[PDB]
Amino acid sequence: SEVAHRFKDLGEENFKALVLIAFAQYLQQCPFEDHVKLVNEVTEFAKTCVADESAENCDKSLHTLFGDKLCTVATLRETYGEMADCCAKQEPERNECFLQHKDDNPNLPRLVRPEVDVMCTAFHDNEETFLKKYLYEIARRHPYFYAPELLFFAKRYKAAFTECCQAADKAACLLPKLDELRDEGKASSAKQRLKCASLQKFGERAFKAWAVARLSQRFPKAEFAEVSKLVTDLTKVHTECCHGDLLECADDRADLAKYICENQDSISSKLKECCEKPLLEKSHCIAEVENDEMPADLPSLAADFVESKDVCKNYAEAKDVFLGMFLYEYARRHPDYSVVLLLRLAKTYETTLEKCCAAADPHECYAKVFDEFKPLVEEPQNLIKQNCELFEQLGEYKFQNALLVRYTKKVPQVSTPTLVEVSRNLGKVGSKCCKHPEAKRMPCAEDYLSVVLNQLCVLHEKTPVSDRVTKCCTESLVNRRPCFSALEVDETYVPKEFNAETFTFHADICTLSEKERQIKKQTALVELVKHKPKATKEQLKAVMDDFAAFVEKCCKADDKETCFAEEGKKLVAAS
Repeated sequence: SEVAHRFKDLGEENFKALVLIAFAQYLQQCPFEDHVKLVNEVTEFAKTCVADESAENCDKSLHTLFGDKLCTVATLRETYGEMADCCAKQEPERNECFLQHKDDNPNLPRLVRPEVDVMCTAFHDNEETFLKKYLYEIARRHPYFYAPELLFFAKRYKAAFTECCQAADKAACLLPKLDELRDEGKASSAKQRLKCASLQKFGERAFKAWAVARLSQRFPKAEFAEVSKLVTDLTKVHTECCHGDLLECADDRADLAKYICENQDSISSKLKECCEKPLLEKSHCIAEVENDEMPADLPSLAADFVESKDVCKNYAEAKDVFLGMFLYEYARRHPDYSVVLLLRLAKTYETTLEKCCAAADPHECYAKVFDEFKPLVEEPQNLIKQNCELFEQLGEYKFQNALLVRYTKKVPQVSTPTLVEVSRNLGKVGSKCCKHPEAKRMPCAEDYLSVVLNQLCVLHEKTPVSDRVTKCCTESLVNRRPCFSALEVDETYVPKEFNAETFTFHADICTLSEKERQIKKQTALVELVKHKPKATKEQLKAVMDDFAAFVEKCCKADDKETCFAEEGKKLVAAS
């Protein structure tokens, strides 16, 4: 029934892929072979169902059906914090349990890829199995990956092997395509992780506000009713994907692309090329199409939202409709603002109507709202202008180091591995955004930062250690980035005790690749700051410069290990 409805709509090939992804994300520790085994059973059952929709057992729910297949290879768990057995429950409690057990940082080994020759031989040997392993390793390491987009990655992944495994220089053709795909997947997963956190932690109203603002910037010409309809459909898609309901998410997404391509005249002029592509491409394209041109002569927003005398009445009739219209009007006129800034303005506006419409003369009370926005607009502009200046004189690696010192001082209780990863990711904002013109810099920079800080929040939620992180993460979704910025030095922190091993040698620091050696030095920097949180910019400078010179010296020495040991104590001594 419902299983037949989705098979028919999606076709067997996408169906099988989506079921495999769902299984791997619910049971992240189960081996490849078992999942393949269960997906195949479910698929052939599905076929019996479209043959006779009232046959056997075709009328069960998708939750029930996949729940049962899963529970035949459960295990009664052990490592999930403080958990109960889901497979011992009844729906929808069973499904609820599954979802809350999704692990954002599973203890799985980093995947190192074999020689180009091995991969190609494996691909030509068993193509079906090679491609399913790709889906399975990604899906279990990224439990919130956007399902229909993973299908698009895997289609491109297949395309690279098919073409390059038959070239003169295979490695030279394949690696640049794999490396680019891996980078794309990482950013993709981080954006989606922020969408699910919004729906799950802050609620449906939070997500819908984000979408009203975003789509208004992109489709400035569309009426408000057309915008709202799109927001409503897009919100259903992400609610199903974020809830683990992947088949319907995929199906509903396909439906929205086609509604949109059927109504370009009422939405945007930038949609033609996107709307001629194959299924999976078309949606990927439409999701990232450029902002259309804003309608010519838009009136000032003052008459309707601040000057009029009916403001309080129109608002009180339906507060969220009135605030939604306000966000739509402001956003479509400001493609040069980040979406977090637009939401901050709309919230400032709400706060002022709540206070003023209860005062004795509201008109007088709210007459100057728009004046409150100017400080809020300027803050993000100055920050970015300055950070890009710094980035441009430091270059990426050293910009990263500057941010690492800053954050380790703000929140010194956060683990070192977590701090290094987050600081590195924040520093990539320079490379990604500073190249753009000024009227294009804030959306790029400020919304990217929001994605990276969400990562910090979801990691920290799993094992809390800092009440300052907890506060900035939960007080306000939209004010997260201003909240961390205002933090300085954690005055209550007791400096970490000196540890000699932590600041010792290796001799094999030589022969390490670039990436690895910078990682190694950045870890040492984090620990040095934990040891001496009030050491200045000038003191830290001298010590790093001394370190860099110490390493250069000992890698070309005749007796390297002796140099590392003995020139090491001298470095330690100088302080």
